Amino acid sequence: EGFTNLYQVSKTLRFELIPQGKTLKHIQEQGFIEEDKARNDHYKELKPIIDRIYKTYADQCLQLVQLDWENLSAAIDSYRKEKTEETRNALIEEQATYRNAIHDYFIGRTDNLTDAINKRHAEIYKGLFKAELFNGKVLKQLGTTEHENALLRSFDKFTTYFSGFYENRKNVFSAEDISTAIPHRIVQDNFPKFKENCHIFTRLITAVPSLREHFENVKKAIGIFVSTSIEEVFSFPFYNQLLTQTQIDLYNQLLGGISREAGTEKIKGLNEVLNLAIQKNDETAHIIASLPHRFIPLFKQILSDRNTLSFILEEFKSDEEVIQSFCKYKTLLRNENVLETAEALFNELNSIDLTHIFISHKKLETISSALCDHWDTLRNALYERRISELTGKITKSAKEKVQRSLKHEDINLQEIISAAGKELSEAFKQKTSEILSHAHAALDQPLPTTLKKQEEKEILKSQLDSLLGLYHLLDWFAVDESNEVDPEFSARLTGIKLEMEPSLSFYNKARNYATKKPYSVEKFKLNFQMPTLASGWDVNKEKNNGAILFVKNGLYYLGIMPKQLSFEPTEKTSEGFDKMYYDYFPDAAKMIPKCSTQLKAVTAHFQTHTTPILLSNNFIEPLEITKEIYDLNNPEKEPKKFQTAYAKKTGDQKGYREALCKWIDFTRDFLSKYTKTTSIDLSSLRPSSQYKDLGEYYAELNPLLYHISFQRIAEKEIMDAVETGKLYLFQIYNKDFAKGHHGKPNLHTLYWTGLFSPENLAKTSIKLNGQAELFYRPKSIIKDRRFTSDKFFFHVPITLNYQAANSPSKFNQRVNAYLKEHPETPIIGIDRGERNLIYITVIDSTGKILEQRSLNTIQQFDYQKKLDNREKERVAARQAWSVVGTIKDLKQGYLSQVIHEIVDLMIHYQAVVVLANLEKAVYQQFEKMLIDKLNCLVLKDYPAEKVGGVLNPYQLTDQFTSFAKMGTQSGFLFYVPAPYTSKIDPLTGFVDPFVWKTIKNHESRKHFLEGFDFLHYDVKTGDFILHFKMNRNLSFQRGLPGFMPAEKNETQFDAKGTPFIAGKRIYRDLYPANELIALLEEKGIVFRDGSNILPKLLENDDSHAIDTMVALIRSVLQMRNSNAATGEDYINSPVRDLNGVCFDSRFQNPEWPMDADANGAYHIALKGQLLLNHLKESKDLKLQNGISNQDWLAYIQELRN
RNA sequence: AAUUUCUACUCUUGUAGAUGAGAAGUCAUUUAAUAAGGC
DNA sequence: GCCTTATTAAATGACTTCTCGAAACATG
DNA sequence: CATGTTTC
Repeated sequence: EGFTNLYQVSKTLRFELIPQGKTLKHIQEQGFIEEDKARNDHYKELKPIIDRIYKTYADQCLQLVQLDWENLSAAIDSYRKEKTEETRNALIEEQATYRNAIHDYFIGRTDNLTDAINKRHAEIYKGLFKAELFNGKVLKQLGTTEHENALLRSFDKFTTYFSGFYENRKNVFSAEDISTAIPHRIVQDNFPKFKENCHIFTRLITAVPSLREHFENVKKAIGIFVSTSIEEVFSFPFYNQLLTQTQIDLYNQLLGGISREAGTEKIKGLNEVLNLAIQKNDETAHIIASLPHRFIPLFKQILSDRNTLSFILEEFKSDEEVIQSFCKYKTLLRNENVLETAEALFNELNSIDLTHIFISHKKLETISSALCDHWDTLRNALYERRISELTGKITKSAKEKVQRSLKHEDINLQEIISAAGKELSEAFKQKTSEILSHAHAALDQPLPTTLKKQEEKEILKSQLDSLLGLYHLLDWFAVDESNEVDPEFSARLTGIKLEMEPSLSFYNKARNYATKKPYSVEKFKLNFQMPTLASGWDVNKEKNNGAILFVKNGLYYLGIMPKQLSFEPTEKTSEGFDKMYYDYFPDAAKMIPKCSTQLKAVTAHFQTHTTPILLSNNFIEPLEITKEIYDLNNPEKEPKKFQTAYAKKTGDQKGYREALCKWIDFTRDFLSKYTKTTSIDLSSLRPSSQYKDLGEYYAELNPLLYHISFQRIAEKEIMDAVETGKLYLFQIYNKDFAKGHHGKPNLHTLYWTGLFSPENLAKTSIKLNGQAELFYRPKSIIKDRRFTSDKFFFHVPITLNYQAANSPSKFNQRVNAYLKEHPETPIIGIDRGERNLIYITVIDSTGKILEQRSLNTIQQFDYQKKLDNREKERVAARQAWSVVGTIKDLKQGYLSQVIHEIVDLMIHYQAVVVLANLEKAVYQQFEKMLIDKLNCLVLKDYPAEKVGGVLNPYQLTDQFTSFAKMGTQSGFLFYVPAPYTSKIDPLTGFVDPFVWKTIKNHESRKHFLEGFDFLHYDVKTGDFILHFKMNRNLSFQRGLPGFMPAEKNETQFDAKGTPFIAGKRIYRDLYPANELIALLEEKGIVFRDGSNILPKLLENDDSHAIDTMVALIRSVLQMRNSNAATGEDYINSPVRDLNGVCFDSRFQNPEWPMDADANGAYHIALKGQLLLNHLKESKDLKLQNGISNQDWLAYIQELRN
């Protein structure tokens, strides 16, 4: 062990602040809260405005850019046709090049546009990241109603709020590859999708040129990109035209299509036309089907609202809006009172001549399902009557023409009536009278009040439901005037349909307002009328930040001193609080140059002068600088000399060590001479010449700059200051701090007390950070109480392992050279089984199982059933227009305890944990929180200074930088591929070698049976043996030969005495053996002599008997047999091991997996043994990349045979 | 049925575990409605 | 009844970037 | 000059 203090972790603590004495009253009198929330409100108001600034500028820039994307296209193509570290790097660096080109356009050093406009853009940018935005001078250049500027100097003199915001906006414009940057989105996101789209287009054309023309006029029909050929919109320079959002939109529409007001025919986009073409199911459609069919739409451009040429409804504001406008609509519809004339039309149609009543072909199938048994029944009742009416000889060709004649033509009413009989008629009449009655019902019943509560919403949903149902019913009949219709009928039928369309609009608007989220009050930011509030903690500018701390006998206190004086310390244990004293020097990388080399005066003198310059201000011993140092940190070159990138370009380390050596010497000069840090005793630091890379030096320098001292003040003084109003005191408090709580505390409270413990204050494994904020949340054995009062919340960050390195240096290789050193440690592994969501496993290094568990239920609570009920209730809520609700809190309380004992008997077994890398939200969440808990591990009982305590944590996982860059192995957690863990009998280490999609027709089934050597009956044992050599049936197989070259249905009993049938297989569950005990007696084949049965069935060549035999071999070869109703998930093995045992998980032997999922987890963990046993097998190295199925599959067997 | 907050609890005016916050952005998915089709 | 492709709205969920600062500077 | 702002 000893894995601790490897890399720092930063966490955030939350507390409640309780005002003391007049403090709370003071806030009321000052009304800080109203101004604070008011400023928050104004911030939400102000954001989209300033965002219009950023957006407009980015738009101008991106309009200007035209690049040649071919080099990038090659960099991708050259990535994989064949890909290695070389092609990967080369592509990363050309990605870099294109990114940096766009960013060049942004900052105005690009070579492309003229230098005057370049200067314009640069000036604009430099203005774009600071309070300059609010002055409005920056807005002046770009091409501001009286409201916005009022908000603008509402935040004037306060702008440092938006300080945070500034960074985010820089994150949009950065040239670094970061998902949130525009250049990234253009280079790495959109352009590859574009290029692939060009590919799809080109392949499709070289296969099907007709399609090209279709594409052209599809583009003609959508009206997009009229000036440009279809072949050009798939050229790369067009992707130059694709950088603005408006263009991205238009593109994605030419793929997607335009949809205007509901009920009207939709305009088809390319993807649609392709899909329809495929569903035409001819030779062509077969071809397209073989090719890629679906163009990829581009991602949204950062920061900018999407646009559409399609239709969007007018929003519904509130209750009175929806109900008043709806009620007006319905009372209008009853004022027309031709809901009566709909019934009049249905009686009319059962009276009038029926052949003139026509039904749309599109609606016919829905008709058949509604009024009749199934859709099939009406459509092919029509079919066989139309066939019966065919003349003379009948060709299948004719029957085909029948089918497409039904799909392309409307039907008279007595055609369907006479085809399906009169059972359909009064089915019709019955549904008719129903849909009308319901409609009439909803027209009478009034509308409620407001919609505030659900049942109130329910009558609305129902009424709209039945109105809309009448609309559908009316929508059944043939629209076109081409069809022959009794003029009165069709005339006022289209009349009442026109009457019923606003019900469609009302339905959708109503759904959209109703299903909106309900209002909730939550926390807002308290800065107490200073913009720098709780920026950072230390001494000089506490006066500026107004925030200090206090401790009394274990009580914590946040003091906050809004501005318009000082505090006097005394000896300890005289009636008073101990106040923290903080002195801190933020990271000297940023800072030392700021306070020494980068001063405006230093620069200004140095462009003029060579002669060095001493500076006397905030320096005990005057500190001088020389051209060598100043230009050392400002080369007028891209790389800094002492950082390694310079070392790669310059390839000469001698000079580089000289550079970083004298730079470090300068840092120590400064420190020894700087007012704050001259007092700090640096003796611990190694000789300056020694350090290999500068970053380490900076990390070892930086902790000695953080000191937490403490001094007791007296409580009469600041009782007076509190009751004055000069100082606002809150108790930092939580549940563990109240009273009459002693059970063990929460982990964050241990972080806190331990943070301020005397031993940590001695020297620090944990540190207090700035950036803390204050919060006010208004209200909404009594629960939710904490939300029914107005309360103050305190957010402070802390850091763990301060002394430790910023990022783990080479964590995983050594992290198990620890596993290199003891193969003894067992292996935990995990599968997410569908039957039971989490399943664990623990296997001995020798390969013998220890424990098998399910976590469906923990702490005598089933979380699987609670979840199951919860998501059922969810979808019920969404189809009912009920508030959906959040499952995340439940999910992670469950997974909270799961994490708890997972790491607990990870510890007690001192083992490596192994997970599965690819329903699945629960899994991915699971190992997220697991990785997080193993980045920092603390045990509540342990003493602080002992490893595992609040001062010394365990870290078993490489730092989580992100999920995408995760290698298979992180720290002790090892990722492994899922496949074949699930489906493999453990004893056998055997599978179905083949996909069953290649055994399709009768010839291939015959060949498949001719690949097997023999099939005969064993008289002694009573079961059948089928021998197969893995070198046969190579055309059917999945290409996994593995290692080996080549059940009587009984009533067995488990360890508990429960009966089950041997060899039973499973929706549908049935035994394959007893038919072959029938099938062979149906064909009269003699199997009881041990005779080979296969040549008799193949020489007999019965089609049905051979298909049934292949289906039997199918069912035997399926090991996982599961039916949810029975609760059966089991593994039964088709082959017998060398010990003469057919494994069945229904025997319930604990030495072996109890259910399919248990076997799943079991080989998952065992594969980890295979991996760390491979690098046990090869001396030294670094963990293996991936497992191939072929390498895994072989393995078990030698081990197992 | 009490919480910085979550989940689970109640011999205990509380109990066991968990808990990286804030800001910004993006993507995915569900449901409904609609359009053209497939079965 | 189910499904494909697409558009619209409402919803939840999940991922990815940055900050976690005292002191220099400037504005009036 | 004091303090919000911008810095490296």
